[PDB]
Amino acid sequence: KPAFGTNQEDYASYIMNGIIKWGDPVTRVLDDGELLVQQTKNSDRTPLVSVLLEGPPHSGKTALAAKIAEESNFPFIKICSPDKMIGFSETAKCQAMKKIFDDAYKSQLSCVVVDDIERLLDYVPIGPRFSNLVLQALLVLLKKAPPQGRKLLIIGTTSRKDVLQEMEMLNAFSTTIHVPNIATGEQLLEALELLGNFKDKERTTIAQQVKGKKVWIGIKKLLMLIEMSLQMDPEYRVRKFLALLRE
Amino acid sequence: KPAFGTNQEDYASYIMNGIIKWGDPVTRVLDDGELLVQQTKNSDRTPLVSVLLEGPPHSGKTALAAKIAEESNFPFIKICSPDKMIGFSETAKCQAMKKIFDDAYKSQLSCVVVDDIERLLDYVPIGPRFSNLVLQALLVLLKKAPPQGRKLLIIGTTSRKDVLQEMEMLNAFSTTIHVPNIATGEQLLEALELLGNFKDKERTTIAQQVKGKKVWIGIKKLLMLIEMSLQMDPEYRVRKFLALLRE
Amino acid sequence: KPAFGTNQEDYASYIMNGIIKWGDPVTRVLDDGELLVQQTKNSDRTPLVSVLLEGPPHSGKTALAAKIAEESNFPFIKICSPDKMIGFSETAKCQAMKKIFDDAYKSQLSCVVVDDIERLLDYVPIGPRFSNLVLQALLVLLKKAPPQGRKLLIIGTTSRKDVLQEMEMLNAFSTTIHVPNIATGEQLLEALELLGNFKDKERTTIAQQVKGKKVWIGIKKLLMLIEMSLQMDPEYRVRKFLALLRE
Amino acid sequence: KPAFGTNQEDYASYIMNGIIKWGDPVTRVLDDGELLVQQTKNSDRTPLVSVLLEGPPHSGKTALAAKIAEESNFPFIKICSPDKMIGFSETAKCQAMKKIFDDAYKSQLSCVVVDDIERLLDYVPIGPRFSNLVLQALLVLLKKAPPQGRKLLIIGTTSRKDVLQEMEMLNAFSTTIHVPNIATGEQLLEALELLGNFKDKERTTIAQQVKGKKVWIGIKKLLMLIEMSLQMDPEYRVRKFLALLRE
Amino acid sequence: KPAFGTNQEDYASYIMNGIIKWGDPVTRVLDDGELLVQQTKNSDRTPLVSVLLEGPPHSGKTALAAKIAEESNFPFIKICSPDKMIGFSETAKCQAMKKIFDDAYKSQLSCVVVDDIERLLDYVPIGPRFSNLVLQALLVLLKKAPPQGRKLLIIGTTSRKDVLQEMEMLNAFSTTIHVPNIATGEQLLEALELLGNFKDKERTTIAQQVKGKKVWIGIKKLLMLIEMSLQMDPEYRVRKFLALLRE
Amino acid sequence: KPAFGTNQEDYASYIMNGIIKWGDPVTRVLDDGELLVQQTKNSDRTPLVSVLLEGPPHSGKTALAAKIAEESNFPFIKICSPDKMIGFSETAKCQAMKKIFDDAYKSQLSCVVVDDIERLLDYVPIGPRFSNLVLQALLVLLKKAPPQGRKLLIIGTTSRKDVLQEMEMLNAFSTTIHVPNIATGEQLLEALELLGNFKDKERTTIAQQVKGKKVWIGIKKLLMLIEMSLQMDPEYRVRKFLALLRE
Ligand SMILES: Nc1ncnc2c1ncn2[C@@H]1O[C@H](COP(=O)(O)OP(=O)(O)OP(=O)(O)O)[C@@H](O)[C@H]1O
Ligand SMILES: Nc1ncnc2c1ncn2[C@@H]1O[C@H](COP(=O)(O)OP(=O)(O)OP(=O)(O)O)[C@@H](O)[C@H]1O
Ligand SMILES: Nc1ncnc2c1ncn2[C@@H]1O[C@H](COP(=O)(O)OP(=O)(O)OP(=O)(O)O)[C@@H](O)[C@H]1O
Ligand SMILES: Nc1ncnc2c1ncn2[C@@H]1O[C@H](COP(=O)(O)OP(=O)(O)OP(=O)(O)O)[C@@H](O)[C@H]1O
Ligand SMILES: Nc1ncnc2c1ncn2[C@@H]1O[C@H](COP(=O)(O)OP(=O)(O)OP(=O)(O)O)[C@@H](O)[C@H]1O
Ligand SMILES: Nc1ncnc2c1ncn2[C@@H]1O[C@H](COP(=O)(O)OP(=O)(O)OP(=O)(O)O)[C@@H](O)[C@H]1O
Ligand SMILES: [Mg+2]
Ligand SMILES: [Mg+2]
Ligand SMILES: [Mg+2]
Ligand SMILES: [Mg+2]
Ligand SMILES: [Mg+2]
Ligand SMILES: [Mg+2]
Repeated sequence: KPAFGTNQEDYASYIMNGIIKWGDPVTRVLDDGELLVQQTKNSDRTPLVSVLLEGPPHSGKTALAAKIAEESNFPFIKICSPDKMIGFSETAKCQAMKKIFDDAYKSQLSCVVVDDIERLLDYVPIGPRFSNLVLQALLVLLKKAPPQGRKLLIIGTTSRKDVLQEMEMLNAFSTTIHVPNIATGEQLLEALELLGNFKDKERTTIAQQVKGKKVWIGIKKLLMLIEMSLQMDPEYRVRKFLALLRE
Repeated sequence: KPAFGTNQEDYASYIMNGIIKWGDPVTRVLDDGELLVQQTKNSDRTPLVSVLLEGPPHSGKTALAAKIAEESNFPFIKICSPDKMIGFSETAKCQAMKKIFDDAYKSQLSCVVVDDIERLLDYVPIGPRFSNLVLQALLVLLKKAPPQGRKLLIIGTTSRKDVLQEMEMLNAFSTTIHVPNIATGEQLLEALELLGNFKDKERTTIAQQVKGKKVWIGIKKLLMLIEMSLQMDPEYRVRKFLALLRE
Repeated sequence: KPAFGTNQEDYASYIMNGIIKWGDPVTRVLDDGELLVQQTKNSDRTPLVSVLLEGPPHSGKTALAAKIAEESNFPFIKICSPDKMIGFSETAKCQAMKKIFDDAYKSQLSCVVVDDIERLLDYVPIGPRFSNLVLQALLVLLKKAPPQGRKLLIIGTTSRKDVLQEMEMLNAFSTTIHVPNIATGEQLLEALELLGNFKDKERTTIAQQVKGKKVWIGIKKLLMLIEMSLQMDPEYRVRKFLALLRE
Repeated sequence: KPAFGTNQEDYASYIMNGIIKWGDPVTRVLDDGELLVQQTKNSDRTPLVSVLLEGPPHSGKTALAAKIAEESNFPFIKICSPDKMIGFSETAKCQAMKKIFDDAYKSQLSCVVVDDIERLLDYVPIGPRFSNLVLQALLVLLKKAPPQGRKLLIIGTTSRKDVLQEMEMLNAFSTTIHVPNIATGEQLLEALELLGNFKDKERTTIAQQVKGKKVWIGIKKLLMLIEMSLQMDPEYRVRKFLALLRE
Repeated sequence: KPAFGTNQEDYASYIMNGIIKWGDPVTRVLDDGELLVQQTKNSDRTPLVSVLLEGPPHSGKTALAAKIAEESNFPFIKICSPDKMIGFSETAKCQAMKKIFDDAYKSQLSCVVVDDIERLLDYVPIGPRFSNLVLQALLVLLKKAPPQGRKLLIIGTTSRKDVLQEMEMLNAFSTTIHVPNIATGEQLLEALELLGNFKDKERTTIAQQVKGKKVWIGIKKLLMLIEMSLQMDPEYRVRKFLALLRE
Repeated sequence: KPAFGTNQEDYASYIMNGIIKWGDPVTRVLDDGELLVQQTKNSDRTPLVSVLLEGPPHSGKTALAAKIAEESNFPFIKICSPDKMIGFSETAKCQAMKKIFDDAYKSQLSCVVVDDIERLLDYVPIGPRFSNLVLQALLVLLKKAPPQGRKLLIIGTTSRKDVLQEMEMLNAFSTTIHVPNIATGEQLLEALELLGNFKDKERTTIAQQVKGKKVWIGIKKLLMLIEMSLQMDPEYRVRKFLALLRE
């Protein structure tokens, strides 16, 4: 248990492979986040600010949300994660979630990350089915101002903005930030360079196949394809990589 | 615990940014509310009066309901809010809600605000799903006259009048008051002036873009767009504001 | 707790604004009710008699049912009302309802009013949803003869005859009595006169606008429109009344 | 608690207005019932026999089932009625129902009446909804032979043969007996005569209006219409009767 | 409680009217069953063998399954029947069912009959509705090999092969055996002869009406029609029989 | 209970009839599995690797998953199987499943097999119905990295890749490996040879009927058809085999 009104998060587990600048959108996400941190800390009109980072799966939403939170330097920073509520009933999740906000309210400046909203709400498109009790708790928490004078920045992440819109959750968030997949051959080459896994000859081959072209892959997904490619004999790593990227 | 048959609400949390007269509808809402307060206090025929303030999200329904209640000067004034029932089961909400009315009945003149009906009922359009037990309790409470001779003004708020109509709740309310978003450039300029955030040169620029035109934004939403605009460098505040207002 | 096999109801709360003879249907309802009371008390063939008073909302069903019951002069008269089962689970309602009939069976002559069937059954058209356990208990209670020799008149009220028909409840009731809204300008003028709220000049103005015409408003609703009209300056009371009546 | 393996039912409550021979179908129902009683008592091949008496509501199903049971003269005769399970959960009903059969199995010759199957199963056409646990218990009980050598006649009644067919319950019953409403003016006149409520002049008038014609009314329903007619002044009893019969 | 790893079933209750050879399919069912018993006892590759006996209702599935089991002469033979789980919750059924298999696993050679799968699963076509917990337990039990070296023959019965297929249960059974209704006049005459209920003159009459023709009736159903026919006066037994067989 | 951070599985029960090389796909499955084991043990970027083995029912998914796990030689190897959760409620399954991963996290190198996902999730296509609580727990567990520095290979198996895709589970798995049924006469002949059940003359006959042709049968299913064929008289084994294979 941390000091009263404080909390230091373990960003290592949420950003295990860093934050590489593979393209302009990465900088845009971080800059927009810092502006929201600025607004939260300095505003009396809007002491409660919430933002939803959303994009396709594996695009890097969680790590970016954790980075924005980390850069806020707020006394209280906590990440509400589903991997800490495995098997939890609706009530159990609401109590756990409510506890986090209760502790946040004790700090003058706090930031709470509500990560992977779809999992927190136990959503599944078949039906669909989901925990309405948890959804309702979240809709209220997103609009509950901390006690007078104290500020709170809520950062949510999701790969299903569409579902959250149907649930009326978008009306609860102050704004949203799109977290895109790598979309161009250039951005893809930049990522590979910053990650440094292939030799120039290999990157050249890849480049010939992707430069000036369009791709669609999340940074987290790219990490896996690379690692799978590296298990091949040196002479087949590139072939494997392009094949995986292809299908 | 307050004195028997009494209760003083903390209006500061429900009206954190005041009540500015950005347009005629604001005065209309307050005046209609005072007439209902008058009817409640003076009538023997209709000792129970209920009104639903409804309009688009962020239009200022809660603050206006809290203001009408505050201006009643009734001995007992209580706001039934969902942010005090987070994670609550249907039964728990009904008991909490029933307690409030029970205490209200102890006063000769009382006013109860049932705020954000959609959240109180755990409503979600997917399904849809909602707490019928809570809906039923509310339908009965809306028609239950306080013990003989005592008066009660019930003020509800909602951003989903359509849903409440389907639930037959409109037949329970005595009347309804529409709470509109700011709808004209003039009303928008008036709001900015009363809030005093931009310089004349800036308001002039904005005016050139909105005067004699139509807009659609809730006062609560406007506060957020302004505050977000203020984080920009002086030379780009207006550009940001119009862009946000645009999309 | 009342004397064994007895119960005196508090008709004041169910008939707070009397029973005015605004039109022939009021007399028809009371007369049909007295005939059913007569049949119940005098018949050996049909010792159990049930009747459903139904009509549009606010038409005066409850007060009329309470009046019919009151005029029976039976030793045991009890009104089963939803405002005494707020927040109740299905089981809780069935037990409460079953208790009332159990006590009624102890009297030689009893009358039980099952008021606002839709609320007792927790009905909502979305779904729809309702308490089947309560519906089933009611279907059985409506056909359960008191112990040999004893009589029971069951009077139900509802604003949703259509729903009850779908639920097969109409096959349970012995007969039904329609409780209509005020339907003609004449009946409307008669009501205003018997209630005595407007001056002759005013009633004359209203008459010019409604006499020889058709209207559709429940007596309970009319009381509210009048009371709202009375909050206006003398010179605008009539204008307000007709406007409210209009929309 | 009755003697081991025995049970005497109170037929008075299930046949409060006797069994009048208003038409051939009444005799047909009783005769078919006695044949099934005969088969049950004398057969080694089919020691378990079940029959469903079904027809429109109010046609006299329960009283006829109770009469067939009474005429069996079996040591154990028990009527499983829903008015003894008001408010019961599915489990509670199954236990109560299972208890009855358990006691029946203790007798060499037993007869169990499962009355008003729709109510026992908590059926409602909206949905529809019903207690599947109770349905399943009944489907199994209908096919469970008493312990070797002992006989059991199960008599069910229902006004919804169609619903029971959908539930596959008809495959469980050995056979079914139709219990029709009074269908001809002759049968109607015979009923009135056997009940002796109108004077010859009156029956003559009625006859002129119904003889050689077709009608459709259950004996239980007829009893109520007559009794309602008898509340009128002598000169209007017939008019009332035909009017009620008409609509 | 029987000896460890053993269990002797009471086949009398499951085969109360024997196993008559009314036609070739009866022999086919028994022969196929003995081959499966042979495979189970002798195979190391498939120590777990399951078979579903299925056909129309009343065709004799249970008695035939009980006969196949009886003829296996296995040390452990147990019939899992729904008439021993009346009113049972899903969990209760799974525990009871799991207990049986647990005991079977203790024997070197065991046979478990899972009778009337539709009832075990609380199936009803309206909805439909059924116990998924029980279905899941059965799907797993059908594929769980007894502890190494021990054998188990599972025999299921059902009148709804179609439903079980939709539930994916057919992929769980090793094979299926069809249990048909009596289908020809010849088979029908053979049954009557083996049961010996009618006189030659009578069988001759029946023969004239059914020989060289097609019929469709389950042996269990035939037993009931015969027994019902025998309640008639000698001169009308045949007439009754053909009438019943007709409709 | 095994040593801290360790666990040795009993592969005998999951691979009771070995792993025969009936065709190239068998080698492909094992080779792809070893590459994933290699990646898991050697990578710092992707310390958590998950793979779904999927294909038609009876194709050999479980045994192959168990073989891949066995060949990893990891200190901790555990198979999460539904036959150890029979009758389990959603919560019970989640706790049991969560326990396994918790123990796995204690090892530097672990492999967890989540076998037969459809059964673990209590899936049934009618509805459909399934345990969402279990699905949600699995979606989170599939993405939860073991504590820093430790590796985990998760291997799932399913016969319903389509259902898992709808449930969004495919986005959770790192990759998938298809486990096909035997598809050619050649592969079928190879299987029979490796299993050694028929004589050359017999295999020759079969070959004449299947060589250069296409078939579709899972290895587990083939084992059963063979064993059933072996119960026939020597002269009819082949006839039986082809007949079974045919339909
Ligand atoms: N610019 C970047 N933005 C985000 N993540 C990055 C970046 N550069 C490297 N990474 C690494 O990529 C991974 C991103 O995975 P993360 O779990 O954040 O994705 P996600 O979109 O939240 O996934 P999911 O859709 O599964 O929720 C982390 O290992 C992170 O350190
Ligand atoms: N004229 C006004 N009417 C209402 N609110 C006003 C007005 N002028 C300023 N405000 C401020 O705007 C905010 C209105 O937000 P409020 O929560 O009342 O809106 P709402 O419509 O109830 O929101 P929601 O749709 O989220 O329920 C408060 O901060 C309030 O003080
Ligand atoms: N003739 C009348 N019949 C009925 N009520 C009357 C009559 N004259 C005056 N009233 C008054 O009108 C009101 C009728 O309201 P009541 O609650 O009975 O209506 P309702 O139709 O039962 O309402 P709801 O639809 O809300 O259930 C009572 O205050 C009653 O005293
Ligand atoms: N021939 C008859 N058959 C049946 N009931 C008769 C007959 N003659 C008179 N009665 C009387 O009519 C009434 C029949 O009502 P009963 O409750 O048996 O009908 P039901 O069809 O079971 O009703 P429900 O549809 O409500 O279940 C009883 O009072 C019974 O004594
Ligand atoms: N050849 C036969 N096969 C099966 N049952 C026979 C045969 N000959 C006589 N019988 C008798 O017929 C009856 C068959 O009924 P059983 O309960 O087995 O049928 P079922 O198809 O299982 O019924 P249900 O569809 O109700 O489950 C038993 O009394 C049995 O002894
Ligand atoms: N090459 C092989 N691959 C897989 N199983 C094999 C192979 N050769 C022989 N077998 C044997 O075939 C059986 C395969 O059955 P298994 O339970 O693994 O199949 P499955 O596809 O998982 O079944 P289900 O669809 O029922 O889940 C085992 O007995 C296994 O030892
Ligand atoms: Mg994420
Ligand atoms: Mg509000
Ligand atoms: Mg009423
Ligand atoms: Mg009946
Ligand atoms: Mg059977
Ligand atoms: Mg498997």
